[PDB]
Amino acid sequence: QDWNISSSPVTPSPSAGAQKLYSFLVQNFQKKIISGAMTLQGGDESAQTKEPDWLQQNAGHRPALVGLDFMFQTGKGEEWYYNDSRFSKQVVNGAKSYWQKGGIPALCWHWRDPSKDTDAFYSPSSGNSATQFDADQAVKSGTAENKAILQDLAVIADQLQDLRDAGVAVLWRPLHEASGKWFWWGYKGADALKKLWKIEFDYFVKERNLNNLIWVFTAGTPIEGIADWYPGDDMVDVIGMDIYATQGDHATQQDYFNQCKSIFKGRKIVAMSECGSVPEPDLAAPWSFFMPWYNNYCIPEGSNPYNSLEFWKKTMSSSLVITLDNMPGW
Ligand SMILES: *[C@@H]1O[C@H](CO)[C@@H](O)[C@H](O)[C@H]1NC(C)=O
Ligand SMILES: [Mg+2]
Ligand SMILES: [Mg+2]
Ligand code: NA
Ligand code: NA
Repeated sequence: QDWNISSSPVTPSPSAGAQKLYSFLVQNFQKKIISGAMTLQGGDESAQTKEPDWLQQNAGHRPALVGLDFMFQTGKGEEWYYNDSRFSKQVVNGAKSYWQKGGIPALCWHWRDPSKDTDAFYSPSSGNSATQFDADQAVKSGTAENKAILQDLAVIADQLQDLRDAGVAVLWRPLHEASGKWFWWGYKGADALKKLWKIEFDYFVKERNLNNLIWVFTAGTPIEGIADWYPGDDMVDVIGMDIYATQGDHATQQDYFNQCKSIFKGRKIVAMSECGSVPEPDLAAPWSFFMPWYNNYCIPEGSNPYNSLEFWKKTMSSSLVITLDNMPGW
């Protein structure tokens, strides 16, 4: 089957920066693989560029993409973060800083219980301390849950608007890993997930005129039955997989790449939006970008590290891999 990717993103009248970022992704997709790393948000200012800095010093280059998370921007008991000047702009500033260097900010949001009854994003089937927040109620106009999600969406939109007004575009990967049902937003299944996606897409893109976002739908794991979870081609720019292989296994994950091509009819760029061990760079499974998780998933620890020093040196010097030093500047 042929690829059939749009040269423009789904946002009408995308910002100049979003145009440039999307075009960069389309032009490099299938020819090069964009390096990435997640960082840990919270009360540690030094940590904010830990993983990229380690990569610069150890492997000779910063990743082209940096991962940031709004998880503390809202939530029960999170005032220490969102009301402290040291942290309330941590995500915006990290994204601005990386964009200004020519890199790609990739934002997500482990969205804490919008009711504020708990501080949890994990669902009752996750095995972890959970929220009871009901996605099916959140998508119905005029419920308490609907009011709550719209309050939180306004806060995050304010942050994204700060980025928009600074000329920054981002990969935006909301409502991620929905099909695992371990987060409240996927816990009620595909119907609520798609209705949530639409509420957020319309609020951000139409109501708030956030035209600076490249929308990433996380398709698994688990991937089985993901077609029924898909928000549609008009609400998604990139298909991302979150695949955590055995620790130390750099298999390319070819089969998942192929499934994403098939399931979505070749219409969207396919990326490895989270991983542990990074898939070996390989143009037979040419993930648009990869992003290991933070701490030991990136910086090696122990005798069987997720991504060894040797692996990183090789990867960051590969002609297949785009590092921050290969970026054109926005
Ligand atoms: C390609 O994608 C466009 C937009 O989704 C669609 O109109 C068309 O049917 C697709 N297939 C082909 C073969 O162009
Ligand atoms: Mg539709
Ligand atoms: Mg090979
Ligand atoms: Na799976
Ligand atoms: Na090592």
